[PDB]
Amino acid sequence: MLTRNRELTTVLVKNLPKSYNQNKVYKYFKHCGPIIHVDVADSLKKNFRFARIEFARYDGALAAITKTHKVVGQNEIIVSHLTECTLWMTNFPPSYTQRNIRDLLQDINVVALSIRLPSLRFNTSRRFAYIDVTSKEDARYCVEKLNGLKIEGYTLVTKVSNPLEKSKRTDSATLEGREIMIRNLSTELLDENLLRESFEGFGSIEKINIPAGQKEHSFNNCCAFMVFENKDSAERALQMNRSLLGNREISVSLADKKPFLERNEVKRLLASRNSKELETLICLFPLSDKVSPSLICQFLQEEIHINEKDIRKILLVSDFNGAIIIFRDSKFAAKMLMILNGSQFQGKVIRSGTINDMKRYYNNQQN
RNA sequence: GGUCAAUUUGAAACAAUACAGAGAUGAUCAGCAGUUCCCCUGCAUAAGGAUGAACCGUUUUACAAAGAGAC
Ligand SMILES: [Cl-]
Ligand SMILES: [Cl-]
Ligand SMILES: [K+]
Ligand SMILES: [K+]
Repeated sequence: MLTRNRELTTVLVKNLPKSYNQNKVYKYFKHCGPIIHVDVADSLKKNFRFARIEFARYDGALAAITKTHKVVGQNEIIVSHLTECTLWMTNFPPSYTQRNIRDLLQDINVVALSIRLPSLRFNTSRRFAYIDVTSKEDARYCVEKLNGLKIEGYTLVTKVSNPLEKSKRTDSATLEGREIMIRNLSTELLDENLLRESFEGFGSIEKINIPAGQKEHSFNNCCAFMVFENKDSAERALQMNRSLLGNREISVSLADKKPFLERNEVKRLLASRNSKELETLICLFPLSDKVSPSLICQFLQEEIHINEKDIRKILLVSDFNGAIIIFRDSKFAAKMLMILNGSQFQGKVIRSGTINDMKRYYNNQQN
């Protein structure tokens, strides 16, 4: 659990003159110690400015705090540790942006100093944010107003940040190594009570899940998932791998997680030579590793005016600082190509191209 | 047609979308090992050091069917 604690390195400066931007907060405080990052924000009535400064070390911060109550051309500033001012927020809509979060707070009259979103490099689905406000009391006010708020059909979660209090995820059985997947069952074997009787001896079973539609399209091979109450039981159930059940040699293994599956689907595309498949897709690059496929979807629909039905899938390729958009057909993909190349996304200009173009652009970013 | 196979198919990824920062990761983008070059200490083609970058190996791998290509 021990990693870092920003309240030892990060200070809050209150009452800076309206002229003070990032650049010149930097210049004022950089003698205090080396600085990693500065953010600046207007007060509610635009009468003064707040700054948030992350120092490289706690002693840079303590040095900054020695300037509390000093005068910066006209104004008596206050410099303190930024402590108890961090919120954590999740279950906002998939396409919600840093700006949207900032307007959310602004509509309740709360200044936001910093809003930090996670890298999607290793998991495309991550969706949460940390948000620093200017007082403990604002933080409490945000929870009271925003926790439980319905936004575009999503019930928001907003809390005072405390990672030690985090909750169990609804899919944590799989992360703990407690869920097995059973493969190559026949339709005759794809029956809950049948699997239950055959696996109960390994340990107590918590859940059995059978993906729908396997009998109904009568598959040759069917699959199922089973969650045990503890790890050891599931590990014992792996002895059933390569064993006889009815007329089948079945397979049994610990279920994989979505990020692992999704990454391998991307790799398959990145190695395809099936030009049929490749004619249907285009890449956008370069993109921040914070940008999700939902945000890209929303861009495509709201700003480029594409219909949702024309878009089959959107996948991240953060190792080349891009994304892949698979369209309904190649003719549509070819028009979109010209339209998207040079378009604006998140206030910067993006490009579109084939996979190879995305690589060339990335390799050349390396040089 | 014997030995290596990029890959394809059987074939279905459930379980609540979110659910704790680059504070994240499973070779998921890894570990280990090697080669060349880049960067700082030096008269330097002597010896150290930290980064990189381009490469080369090796470790790993449910089952069945089919298979560009490669001895
Ligand atoms: Cl810190
Ligand atoms: Cl925290
Ligand atoms: K903290
Ligand atoms: K390797």
